[PDB]
Amino acid sequence: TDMSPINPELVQAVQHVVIGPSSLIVHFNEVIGRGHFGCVYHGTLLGKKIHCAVKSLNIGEVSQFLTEGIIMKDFSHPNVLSLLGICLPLVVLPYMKHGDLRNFIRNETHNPTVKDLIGFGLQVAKGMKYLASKKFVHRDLAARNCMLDEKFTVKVADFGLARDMYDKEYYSVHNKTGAKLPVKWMALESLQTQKFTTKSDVWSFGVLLWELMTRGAPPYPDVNTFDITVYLLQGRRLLQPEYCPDPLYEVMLKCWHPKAEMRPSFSELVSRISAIFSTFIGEHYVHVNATYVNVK
Ligand SMILES: Cn1cc(-c2ccc3nnc(C(F)(F)c4ccc5nc(NC(=O)C6CC6)cn5n4)n3c2)cn1
Ligand SMILES: [Cl-]
Repeated sequence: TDMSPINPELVQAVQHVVIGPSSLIVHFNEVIGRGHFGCVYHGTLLGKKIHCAVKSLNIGEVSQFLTEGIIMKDFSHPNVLSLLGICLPLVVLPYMKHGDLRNFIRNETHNPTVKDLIGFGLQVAKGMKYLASKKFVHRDLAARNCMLDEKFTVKVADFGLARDMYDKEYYSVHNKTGAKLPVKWMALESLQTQKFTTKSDVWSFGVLLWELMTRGAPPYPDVNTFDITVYLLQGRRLLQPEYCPDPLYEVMLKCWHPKAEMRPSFSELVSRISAIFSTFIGEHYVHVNATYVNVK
């Protein structure tokens, strides 16, 4: 690549994931939202009742649905969206009061500080550190794909059975293979090979940090296709946001290192961002840039 600028066992194994039919109520008349692979609705998981989000998806596929459930049920971490269970093709997930992280930071009625937004970034880094330690490559880390609960705990989401194209604006079709890919978040090497690694997740995380400090501006306005590769190979990176501290921009530039192996691990990012976070006291209000308002 160019990097210099120019089954009985499966049934028994899935038992701890399955929710019984009469112990879940799906409110099909209360839609939360629509995705490409399924519609998401409000639900009551049942003694004791707990509020949840239920995604309704569209034999080999049944085996894979159960298998994906088991794998997803093993991932338990405060900054990762947990699987509550499955029902058959329904995916039962915790309801996220504040929706996706991008919409949250863009909302003009919210008044985040620098500390708040760096805090969200730190939470995402902790989630990714956990997933990377399980050898799980996300492939689509972005602010739209993380969610926020009632305590403002950020959860890395959009993986496993919750995988979808949640905003179709930011997925571009590769002219040969036909794959719809999030090109504005992709590493230089993934743009060229369509292979993904933990180090390409690190690149994406850098872009996510940029999204946080801009309060959800779209990266690279009017560069929407795989021609982003050419743009990057001119010797370019996303500019430093007005409210991004110098040390955090230095971190973003490390995430976008041309050589994948020279990019920091998520362990390193958690360390570095935690230090930066600790220097702020909640005095710097972050406002939206006039030139990014209303732009796609
Ligand atoms: C732009 N955008 C991105 C997403 C997105 C991203 C990642 C993701 N991973 N899983 C899901 C889900 F769909 F399964 C799901 C799971 C729990 C949940 N809680 C709410 N609560 C709200 O919407 C409240 C504000 C009202 C919605 N979901 N959606 N994701 C949905 C939706 N839109
Ligand atoms: Cl602050």
